[PDB]
Amino acid sequence: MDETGKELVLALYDYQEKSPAEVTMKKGDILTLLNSTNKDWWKVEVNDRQGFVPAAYVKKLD
Repeated sequence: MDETGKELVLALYDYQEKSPAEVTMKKGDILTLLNSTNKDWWKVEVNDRQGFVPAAYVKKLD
């Protein structure tokens, strides 16, 4: 429920969360970067859902 700035990213692929720590994203979704210090997992928020997603599935829009 935050502001969709904080460096935005594009969802390249359709991804399904595995655990409550991940969030589901679809190709064409604009995610907000919360933490991207990890090479494999980038913490993002979709609309309201904060979770981790594969950094390989997301790309800097900034």
